[PDB]
Amino acid sequence: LPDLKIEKLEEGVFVHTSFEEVNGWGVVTKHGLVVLVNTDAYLIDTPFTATDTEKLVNWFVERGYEIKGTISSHFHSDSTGGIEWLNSQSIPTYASELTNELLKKSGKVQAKYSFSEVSYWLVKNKIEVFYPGPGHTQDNLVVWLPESKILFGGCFIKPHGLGNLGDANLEAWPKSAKILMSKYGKAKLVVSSHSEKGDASLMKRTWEQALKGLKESKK
Ligand SMILES: C[C@@H](O)[C@@H](C(=O)O)[C@H]1CC(SCCNC=N)=C(C(=O)O)N1
Ligand SMILES: [Zn+2]
Ligand SMILES: [Zn+2]
Repeated sequence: LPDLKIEKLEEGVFVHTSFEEVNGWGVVTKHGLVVLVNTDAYLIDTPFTATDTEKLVNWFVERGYEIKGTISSHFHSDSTGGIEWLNSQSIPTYASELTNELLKKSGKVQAKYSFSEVSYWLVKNKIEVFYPGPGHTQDNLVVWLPESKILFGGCFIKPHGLGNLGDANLEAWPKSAKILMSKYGKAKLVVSSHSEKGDASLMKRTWEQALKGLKESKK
């Protein structure tokens, strides 16, 4: 499978794309972000593997950046697979307390730092972490970049098919989608884990898909 790809979105915002075969889903394409604050870099989700996480870190280190911190949007491996490697390099990893306990219960390595707040400033006025409510998972988070007006929706944004429902809360997802739409209507760009980037309407598409999946789940 190809190496991690890095693509600039605009000044200070990069998309990282990694590929992994996962048991019954075939090769998964996963998008995360790298956000620059001056000469500091922040990883928004880890790629699937230690190897891709190392390639990503080394790419920004070679371009003169310090990796100040990572945030995992939820406990699944497409958001957290790099945490063990980052910890071994003493790069600060962050997850919600709920995410870290879901990781523990799954026998996975935890982020070194956790937080319980619904709205958490990873970097004050630069990187906000928000819990809209359950959807894709009980713990899923989004990341908001107030300066660029970019929203990273992770595996919660699902405009054309909900994907893995194993850990999903179909009852809550529509309500959580409305909360997200209410908070981030002013997003100029929505980046998701597995879909094409788009405008704020991807939040409304997610609301519609969640309702459609909830109606389906009731034979
Ligand atoms: C591999 C694991 O992280 C998994 C998950 O988080 O549930 C991946 C694989 C999947 S299915 C791949 C994409 N299919 C439809 N969007 C999803 C997802 O549904 O968000 N994420
Ligand atoms: Zn997931
Ligand atoms: Zn996913």
